[PDB]
Amino acid sequence: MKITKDMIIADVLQMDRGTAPIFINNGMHCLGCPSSMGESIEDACAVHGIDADKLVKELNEYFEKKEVLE
Repeated sequence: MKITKDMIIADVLQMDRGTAPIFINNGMHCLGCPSSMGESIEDACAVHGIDADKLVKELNEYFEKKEVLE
């Protein structure tokens, strides 16, 4: 599986709930708002000036680890 920054944060959470600590790792604020859950990774990142490039990489690596473990 290959995650992109255009993907929705809430939608990535649908692929795996364990992705939340990764968003939190990069400085995301989990709150009932579009600019955190509803919008795309890049969109929410731009708001808080978060490094979506690193965040997305960690999201990918995470899933691609599971594709080996499972």
